[PDB]
Amino acid sequence: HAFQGRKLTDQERARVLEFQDSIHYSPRYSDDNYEYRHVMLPKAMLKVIPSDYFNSEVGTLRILTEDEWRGLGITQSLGWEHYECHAPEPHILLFKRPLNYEAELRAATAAAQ
Amino acid sequence: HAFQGRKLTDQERARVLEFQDSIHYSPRYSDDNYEYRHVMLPKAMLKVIPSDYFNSEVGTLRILTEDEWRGLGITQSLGWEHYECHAPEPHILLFKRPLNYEAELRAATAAAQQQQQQQ
Repeated sequence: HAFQGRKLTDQERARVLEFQDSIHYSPRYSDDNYEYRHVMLPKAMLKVIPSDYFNSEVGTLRILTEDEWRGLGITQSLGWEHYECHAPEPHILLFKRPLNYEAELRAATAAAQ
Repeated sequence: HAFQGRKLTDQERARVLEFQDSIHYSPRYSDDNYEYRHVMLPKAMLKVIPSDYFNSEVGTLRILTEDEWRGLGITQSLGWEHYECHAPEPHILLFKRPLNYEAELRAATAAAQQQQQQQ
């Protein structure tokens, strides 16, 4: 294949594979275009995953090529694609305010002047 | 591995494969425990499929091992199993009757006017 991505070093490989037998696969589900599922890794394993496999801005894993995620010891049939995030059904809208939403309004509260 | 079933001769193989580009696959669908789909063969191809691949009492193909149906040129991903038919909902009950069921009743009725000698 010629590994598309950043192949893991023999050491990296050997330390991640320790968790292989504990990786968990959810049942598949589907929509109008796709078939879906998620793989849950044992947290411990996160600690041993190279840092270039991470999204420094979020703390989650960056997108992984198939060779890469297969490299981690995650194993599944053909044609599965890794994606970063999954939007809910169109009738359901997600929200959030920063725990200190007040400080910020209070900030722009005296600001007014 | 090797081969489960009645592998096709080089002649048969060559014969059937002529239709491979015309074999059609339906979209998959699923219920609780299974995923489903069907493959539709070009009728022409039916004529060239060996006859031991058939169910003489029905005219449909007998069950096919994976190697066997792969042999026919039908190609799909892993884990697919070939089954003969789809039973209907459990509250629906199917029945059939020979078109000549009377032939036999005429026989029995007759046969009961024969050994109806019990005198």
